[PDB]
Amino acid sequence: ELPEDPKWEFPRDKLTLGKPLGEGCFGQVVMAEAVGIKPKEAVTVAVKMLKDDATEKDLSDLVSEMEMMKMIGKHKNIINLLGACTQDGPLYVIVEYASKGNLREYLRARREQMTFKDLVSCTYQLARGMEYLASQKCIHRDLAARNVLVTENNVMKIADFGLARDINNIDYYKKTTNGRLPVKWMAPEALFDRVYTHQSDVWSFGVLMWEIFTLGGSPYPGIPVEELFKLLKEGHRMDKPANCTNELYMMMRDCWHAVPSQRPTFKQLVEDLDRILTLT
Amino acid sequence: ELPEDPKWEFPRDKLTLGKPLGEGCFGQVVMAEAVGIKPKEAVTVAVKMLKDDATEKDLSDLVSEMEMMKMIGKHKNIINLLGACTQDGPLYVIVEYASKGNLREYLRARREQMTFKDLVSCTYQLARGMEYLASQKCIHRDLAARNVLVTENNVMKIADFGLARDINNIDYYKKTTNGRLPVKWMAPEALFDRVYTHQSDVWSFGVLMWEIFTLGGSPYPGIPVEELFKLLKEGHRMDKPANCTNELYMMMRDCWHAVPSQRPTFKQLVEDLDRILTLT
Amino acid sequence: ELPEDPKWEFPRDKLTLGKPLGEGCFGQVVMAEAVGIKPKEAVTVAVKMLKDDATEKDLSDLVSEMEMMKMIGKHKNIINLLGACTQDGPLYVIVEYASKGNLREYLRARREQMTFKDLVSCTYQLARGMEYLASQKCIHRDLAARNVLVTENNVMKIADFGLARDINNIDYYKKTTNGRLPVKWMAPEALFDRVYTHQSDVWSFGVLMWEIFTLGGSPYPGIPVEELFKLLKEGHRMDKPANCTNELYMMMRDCWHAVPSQRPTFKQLVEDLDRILTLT
Amino acid sequence: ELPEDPKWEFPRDKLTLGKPLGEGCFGQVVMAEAVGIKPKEAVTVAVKMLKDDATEKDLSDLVSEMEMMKMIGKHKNIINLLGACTQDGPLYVIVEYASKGNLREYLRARREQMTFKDLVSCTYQLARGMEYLASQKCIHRDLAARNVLVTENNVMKIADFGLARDINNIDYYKKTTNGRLPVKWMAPEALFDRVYTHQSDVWSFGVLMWEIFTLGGSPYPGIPVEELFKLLKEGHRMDKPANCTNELYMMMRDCWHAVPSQRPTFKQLVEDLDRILTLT
Repeated sequence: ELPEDPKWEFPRDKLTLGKPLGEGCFGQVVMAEAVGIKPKEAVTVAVKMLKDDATEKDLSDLVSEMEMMKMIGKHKNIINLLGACTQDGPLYVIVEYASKGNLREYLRARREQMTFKDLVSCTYQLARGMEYLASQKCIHRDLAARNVLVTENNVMKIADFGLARDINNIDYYKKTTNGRLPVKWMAPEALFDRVYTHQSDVWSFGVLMWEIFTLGGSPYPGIPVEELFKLLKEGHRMDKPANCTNELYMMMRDCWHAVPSQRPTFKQLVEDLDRILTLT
Repeated sequence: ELPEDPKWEFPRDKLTLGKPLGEGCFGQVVMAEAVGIKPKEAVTVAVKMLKDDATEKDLSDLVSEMEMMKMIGKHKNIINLLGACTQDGPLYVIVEYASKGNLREYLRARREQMTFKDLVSCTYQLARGMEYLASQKCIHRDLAARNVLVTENNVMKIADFGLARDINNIDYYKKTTNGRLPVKWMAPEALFDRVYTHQSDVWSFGVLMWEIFTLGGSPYPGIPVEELFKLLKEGHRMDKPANCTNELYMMMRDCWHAVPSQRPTFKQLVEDLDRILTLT
Repeated sequence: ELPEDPKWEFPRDKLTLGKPLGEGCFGQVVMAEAVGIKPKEAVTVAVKMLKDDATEKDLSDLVSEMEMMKMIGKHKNIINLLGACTQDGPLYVIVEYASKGNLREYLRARREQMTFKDLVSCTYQLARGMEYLASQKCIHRDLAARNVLVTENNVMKIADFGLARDINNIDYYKKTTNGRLPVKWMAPEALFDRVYTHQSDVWSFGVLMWEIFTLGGSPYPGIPVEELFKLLKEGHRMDKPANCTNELYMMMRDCWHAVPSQRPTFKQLVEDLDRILTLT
Repeated sequence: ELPEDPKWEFPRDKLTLGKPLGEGCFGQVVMAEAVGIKPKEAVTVAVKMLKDDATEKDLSDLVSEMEMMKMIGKHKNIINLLGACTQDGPLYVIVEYASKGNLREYLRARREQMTFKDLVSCTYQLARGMEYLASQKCIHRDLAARNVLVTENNVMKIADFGLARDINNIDYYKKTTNGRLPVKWMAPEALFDRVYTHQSDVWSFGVLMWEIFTLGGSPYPGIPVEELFKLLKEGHRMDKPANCTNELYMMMRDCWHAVPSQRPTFKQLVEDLDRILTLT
C-alpha cells in the first residue's frame, strides 16, 4: 500500500528490535539497533510502529509524521528521521534515540538536582527548535513537555509530528477544527475559530514554559478541561510559578494574548531568551 | 458546559477515588468506592475520567459513552452505568467494577487452568450481550477481547461504548467513514463502503471468537494491518484455532461472509451456541 | 445498496416525473404525479433526487433526510414524507408539493399585496412547526426562509431535513463542528463551542423572524459573513425592521441572547405569539 | 479574519461588478471589469464570491482555491488568478474570464458545427494542463467537463480548485475519505481506500475524455450513482462512444485500470495524444 522512497528506505535485516520505550497515542516506540550510518556500525535508535489494534487514523498519523520529518529536515533541537521500513512488511519509522525520556517525567524527577540556569537553557533550546520549524512553514499543533525528549548530555528535542502540518502554500483557514489537540495547550482561535497559525504555536510554547518553570507541573491546576472553555473567554490565564523571574513570566503572558498578532514571534523569543541567558 | 441529568447525578463527596485500573484510549479508569445503591453502603466501582491532556474528541467520546449506556439500559452481559458526576467539576462516569480485568489478558493468563466448556460458555454470554445491544438498535463498532471485562465469578461484560451509535431512526448510510475502528476487527463494508450495520458487528464477533479459541491470540498473526486492505478483498480469512470444534469454526466463517445479509444474526448465534453448550 | 422499507416503498411505474422545481444543495427537486394515496387517484407531488454529479455526501444527506422525516412524523407545518423509491433504481424521496415556492422569494414578491396580520400568522405557524420538531427531539440546524415552503391557501411548511439530527439519546456534545450550516443563521455556541441544542435553533428562528418582517430581507445587510465572526463576539445584533412591533422585536432580541438558557423555548414562543395574534 | 497578501491584493474601487455568470457549489461567479494589468486599462474578468447563505466550508473552500491557484502558477490551460480582495470587506477571488462557458454545455450546443479534429485538440490541451498540474505536485480531485471553461478562440482551461490539494511533502495516505467528490468521476482507490494520487486524477481524465467524445454526454448512462459502487468492483467500465477511434478508446480503458500503477501518466497521455493529433 505505502509508496516507496529510495533515499529513506532501510533494510529490515539490519535492524534489531528490543526494549519497548513506552506505549502511547497511535502506536508504540521500541528501542532498536541499526547497522548503517558513514561508519556502517551498530547504533542505538528508536523505532515507532503500530500496535495490533491500530486504526486507519493511527496508520495515517504515523505515515504523516514520517512525511513531515522529511520536509522539516535536519536540526539539533528536533528528533531526526534516520530511516524507514515501508516496503513488504509493517511500517517502521526510524528516528533518533533519546536516553533520558520525555521532558515532563525528566523534570518531575529532579525536584542530582537541577538549577535555574538549566531551565532557561532548556527553554532557549526549545524556542530555537520552534523557530526553525516555523521557518520551514510547519505548524506542530501539539507542543508540550510530554512531546519533548531529552538525550544524553541533555539536548532538548521536539518530537511527535503526527499532528503537524505543511503550511507552505495552504493554511487551512476555517478548515482546521482541531478536535484532536489537547485543550490545555490550545490557543483560543484554535479552539473556537477553526484556524491555526504559527502564532497559535507560540501560545502553546507559553504553556510549555510554564510546565518547565513548575518542573513538570500540570497546566491550569485544579481546573478541569471541561470548564476551561468559558474561563479562557473570560480572560483567565495561569499565574507566575514560584521559580520564575518576573521577566520570564512576562514572556508567558505575552504568548497568551487573545489577539495572535500581539504575541511574540519565535524569532523574538529566541533573541530575548538569548539575552536572558547571558545575564544568568 | 455539560447539561444536567437528575436521575443519574451522584454527589462528589460520596465517591472516594483510589487505585488506577489502567490508562487507555481517551482517558483513564480508576477504582473507587461509592456510598449509594437500596442499601446505602460503600460498594467498589470503576470511575472513567479524562487525563490532563484530554482533547475535545476525548471529551465528546466520554460523554457519548455515558449517553449510550443510558439508552442501552440494564443487562447482565454489559458494563452497567451506575452514576455520573457532571455538575460543577471534572466529568466522572461511574460504571460497575470488573475485578478480573479484560478478556484478552485474562485468557492469556491461564494457558488454575481453563477448559473448553468455559470458552463456549464465555462466547455464549458475549453473543447474548450483543443480541440485546442489537435489539436496542445500538451498533458497538469496537467489539474485541480487550473491550470485554470479566468480573468475580466470571461474568463476561461488553464495555467501551465510546464509539457506539444510536441506529433507532438514523443509520448513517454513506456517512460513517470508520477511520477510528481497529482494522483487524472491521468488516469489509465498514472499511470500504462507508456503512455500518448490526451485520458489521457480527463480523467483529467472529474475530472475537477467534481471539477466545486462541486464548487471547492476535488476529491475522504475522500479517501487518497495512497489507490487510488488499488481502481482505482477495477473500483471505483466518484459519481454525487448534482448540476449536469444526462446528465452531463454521460459525466464525459464517460471520466472515463478504455479503452482510449472508452472515448470521445475533439471535441465530444465540440459538446455535445454546445447542452447542448443552452438548458439551 | 440502500436497505428496504416496506411501509414506505412506492412502485416506480405509478410515478410520472415532470417539471423541475429548482436545483440546489445536494440534488434537485422535480414536480411529479403519483397514483396512490385512500382514494387511489393521481395527486401532484414533489420528488427529491440526485443529479449526475452527486457525491457520497449528497447521497448520505438525501438518505438522512428521508430517515429524519420518518421519525419526525406527521404535522401540518412541515413537509411530509409521502413515499420513497429505494429498491432497484435511483433514490427517489417523495414529499408533498408546495405550489407557492419558498418563503423568501414568496415574501419578496408581494412588497396582490400582503398585510402585517399575515406576517404574524406566518411566524406563528413556523413557531408551531418548530415546537413539534423539538418535542420529537430533532434539531433542524438549518432553519431559514429559503427552507420554508408555502402551499396553496398559504400553509407554512418547514423543509430540508438534510442537516437535521436525532437528539433522543445522543446530543453530540463537543462533536458537532457545524461547518456546513449557513453562518448568518448560526448561534454562537454552534459557531465556536462544538454543540447544538434546541436553544441553538431558537436563535435561528429569531433570524427567520427578521427575514419575515423585512419581507425576505438579507440578514446582517452590508456585513460580509467573513467579518461576522468577530462582530458576534462583540455582542452585535440586528436592528428592528421598519414593519415590526416593539414587542415582536423583543422576541427576536430574546432569541439572540448569548446564553442559550436565557433564550425562550419554542413552547413559550408559541404561547406569546398566540396572544399577539389575537390582539391584531 | 483573512490574512494579507501584498502581491495579490487589488483595490476594491478598481473593480466593477456586473452580470452573474452562474450560481454553483460554494458561491457564485459574476462578470466584472477591472482597471489594472502593464497597460492600466479596463479588462473583463470573472469574480468568484460567496452568497448570503455561505457556510464555513464554503468560506474555507473559496480561500483554499485562491491559495492553490498561487502555488500552481501560470499556464495557458488553467484559469489564472489575476487578483484578490481580502482586506476590509467580502472576499473576492479575481480570475480570468471565459466567454464561452463550461465545456459540457459548450459541447452539447454544437452537436456552427464541430469536428473530430477539434475534439482531439480539445483533449490534448486538457492533458497538457493536467501534466503541468501534476508537475506542480497538485491533485485536482474534481476534473470534469463542467469544471473546464473555454475562452474566446477556444482555449481549454481547467477550473475550480476548491477541492485540490498540495502533495509536495504530504500525500494524505489513509486520510482522504473523498466524500465530496462526484462519484461518477472517482477512481476505485479514492472511493474505497482513503487515498488519492496523480493516478487517481488520470482515471477522472478518462471519464473526461468520454464526456468529450460523447459531446457532453452523461457518464454511466442509465446507471444511478447508488448502484455504481458494486459495479465498479465487478470490473464494469463504459463502452466506446460512436465518434471515437479505437486507439482513443484504448487510452480511456488504460486510464481505467483497477491498479493505479498500470494507468498512463499525464506525460505519456501528452506524448501519445501529440502523435494522434499530427495524424489527423
